[PDB]
Amino acid sequence: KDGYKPDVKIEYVDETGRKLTPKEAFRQLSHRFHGKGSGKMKTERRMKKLDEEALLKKM
RNA sequence: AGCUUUGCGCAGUGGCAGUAUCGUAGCCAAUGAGGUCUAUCCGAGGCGCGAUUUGCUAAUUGAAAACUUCCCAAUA
Repeated sequence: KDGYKPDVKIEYVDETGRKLTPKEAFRQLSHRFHGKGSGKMKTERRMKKLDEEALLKKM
């Protein structure tokens, strides 16, 4: 061994940069495994939730 | 001529909602169902059935919780 301490800290942060929740991370992993994404209503709900969260974070 | 009584039906408001609201279809019942007051007084409900139906929205779980295609790659 060369001799050092591992500087490893891995995570699952979405491509948008937001750190996916463990439930959200499991949902993303299951979507990737099943090869199927969110539906139209799911997309609308996600967009509304993201917009509300962004507006709350604004002020 | 203006108002108004039983008020009715429409629309708005307030409140109530398991004891209640109603059908009650089973039964008695304006040809009296019921009693400590009132008994030579009072006079229309009670026993049993079943629910409180119409829609919208958020969320919640799930891999997907639904409304007409889809994951992909250098560009335009």
